[PDB]
Amino acid sequence: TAFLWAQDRDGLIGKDGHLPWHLPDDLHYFRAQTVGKIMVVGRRTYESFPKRPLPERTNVVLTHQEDYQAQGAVVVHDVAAVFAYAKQHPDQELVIAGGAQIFTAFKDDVDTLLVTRLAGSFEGDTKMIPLNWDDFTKVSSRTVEDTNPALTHTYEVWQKKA
Ligand SMILES: CN(Cc1cnc2nc(N)nc(N)c2n1)c1ccc(C(=O)N[C@@H](CCC(=O)O)C(=O)O)cc1
Repeated sequence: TAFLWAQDRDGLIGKDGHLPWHLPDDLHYFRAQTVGKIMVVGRRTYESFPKRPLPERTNVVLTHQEDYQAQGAVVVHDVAAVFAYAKQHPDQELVIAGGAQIFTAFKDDVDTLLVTRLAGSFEGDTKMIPLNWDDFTKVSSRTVEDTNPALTHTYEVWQKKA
């Protein structure tokens, strides 16, 4: 279990399913935090991708529908199902990308929280759920600037105390 999402100083994490801004640098970190491991995306995030299914790593789609289809991607509709699939692979980890509906499902199972805090402000309707940052600690933090000042991003890594 590993949370992973990108937000700005306002807390927004997307807009109409697709992102409002464009941070190509963050896309390079997503490919490294997915290839080799198991990717977990919902239905709104699955269609948000341009090329589907996503190669280089396993695809795990979770929705409340029982009539979906995808040649190459895995279609599941049970929390225990996604857990049994992750337990079967000891050399893989469960990465939660989104959307917010999927994050609510894996709320009682998360120790590492990866998030990218930006600097420029943006407008949108998609926001991040209310999490508790008092029972966590930051051990890793790398600031990365981009060509513009509004496209600045900082990779933060929070972890549970015990
Ligand atoms: C909309 N979306 C979801 C998305 C976008 N930004 C994020 N940013 C962070 N920090 N974390 C996430 N989970 C995240 N998820 C996307 C958009 C593009 C690709 C994508 O093309 N990924 C390629 C990147 C390859 C390339 O750069 O060409 C990969 O192989 O993973 C994936 C998810």
